[PDB]
Amino acid sequence: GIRAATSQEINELTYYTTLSANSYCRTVIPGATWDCIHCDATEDLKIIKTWSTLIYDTNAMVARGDSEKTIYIVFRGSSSIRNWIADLTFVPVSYPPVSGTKVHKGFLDSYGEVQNELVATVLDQFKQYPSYKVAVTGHSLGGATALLCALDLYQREEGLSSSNLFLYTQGQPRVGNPAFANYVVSTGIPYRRTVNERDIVPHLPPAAFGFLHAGSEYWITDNSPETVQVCTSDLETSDCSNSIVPFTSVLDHLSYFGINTGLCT
Amino acid sequence: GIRAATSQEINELTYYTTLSANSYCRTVIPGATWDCIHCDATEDLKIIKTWSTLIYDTNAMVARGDSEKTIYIVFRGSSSIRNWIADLTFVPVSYPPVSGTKVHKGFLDSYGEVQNELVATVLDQFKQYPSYKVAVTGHSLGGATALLCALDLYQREEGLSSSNLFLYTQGQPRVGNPAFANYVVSTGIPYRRTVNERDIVPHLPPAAFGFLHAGSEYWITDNSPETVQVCTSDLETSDCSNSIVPFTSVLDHLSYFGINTGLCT
Repeated sequence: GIRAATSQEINELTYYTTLSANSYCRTVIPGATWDCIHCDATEDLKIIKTWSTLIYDTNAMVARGDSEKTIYIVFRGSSSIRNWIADLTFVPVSYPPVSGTKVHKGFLDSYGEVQNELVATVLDQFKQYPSYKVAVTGHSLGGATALLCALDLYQREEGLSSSNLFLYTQGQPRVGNPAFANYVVSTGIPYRRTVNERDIVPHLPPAAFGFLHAGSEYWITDNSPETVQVCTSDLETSDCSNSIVPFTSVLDHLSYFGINTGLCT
Repeated sequence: GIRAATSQEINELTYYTTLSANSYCRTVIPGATWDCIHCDATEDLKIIKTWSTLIYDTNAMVARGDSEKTIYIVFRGSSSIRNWIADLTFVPVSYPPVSGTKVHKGFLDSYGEVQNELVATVLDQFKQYPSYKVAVTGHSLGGATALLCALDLYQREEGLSSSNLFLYTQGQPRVGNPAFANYVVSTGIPYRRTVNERDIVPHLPPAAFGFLHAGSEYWITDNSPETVQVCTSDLETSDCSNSIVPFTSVLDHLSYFGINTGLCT
């Protein structure tokens, strides 16, 4: 382209895723460780470181491983618130590194814170280681951161790259622118892315514113078994895632594969 | 345109857522018762128835318440696978018723288965118652368915428507284409758617393829416290868621415010 893956890758992827887852956881972161658941796986590785941162927171870681080787880184893513616121822131721114580228711112710131430390650680580780590778991874935111871281690482340069580194892532867312893416691619690194398935874251942121893415892727688718696817390419695419848418867831997210891523568981 | 828411528405837315957551748861568905956681718241218422368916498954438831018166328805968403596948488926276718337208386818287927128975138952228741118223618511896927348923228732114629128725738813895725857415626116128824923151688923588926858516837315953114834113326118746118894317886541999704948604826791 596418492719597927393978297984491985797935595983790787897963691882890464786881780581892423783981881271877231715391333990690881932171714591770281490983522980847881897964861781183981891772553981091983180581860681190282871781971171967281413060412101943103961121977381892451790284670781490483080785075984593986590787390183790783991671881251985571877211948881817281712161882261868421851152895421837321874216615105873117630128880235820175490159130139152109851118891225967214927161893432870146976251890464830155962481880155540196881481890177450183890584580187350281790587350185140480270197080888290783690285890877880164883671996741979201973680993835874104891781991627850124890777780138840173790559850148830185250191070494690383591609290869190693890687890345992964897962878921894632885217871151830135394219360119850145491218650158891343370139760087390469690897890456992967893853895413888861548905996920848512890746887618875121847216692219348219611117944114874218880158890476690769892966895616896954478924778981078982697982498946894844891847595519491849890187860047972114459519295929794967874217395618478915718318538807877417857240848961797926967281886781891845298974594992858861874021938381841891 | 844117524115823122117031517180018441837231518461118512828451318631528805728771228812858705628751548904887823188972126890318631288925178982238914218421138981758871938341438921318580628712428881018261018554438831018646528831448814678941087978194939696708678807678932748813328715328731118523018274016291318140118222118635318621528821648805748831996824868881398963188936638803897833448905867712896936877418493619667318155509638606147927118317012519042208367408748506896617698955848712438607778833528612257718448841538607117738538822428506128847428612127617128856318413127748128885117548017065018462128714418412438706748821967631996702648931827411777618528731737416467718418412437418258926427215256608147927128876018475228823726017017034018463318512638706618511948551996350858612877318468914367818544118035319358816436218137618648814135319128717017226118421528605518411728611867514948551880132979410893824718503865215887915894517637219481119075609787717767318428607318713218213618511857314837531933151938681714391828671815141838512628414834117317113118805348808778808860118512112618221778418723116952131891418880133885215798934987681856221698942838851718503716181618661967781897816698962338951």
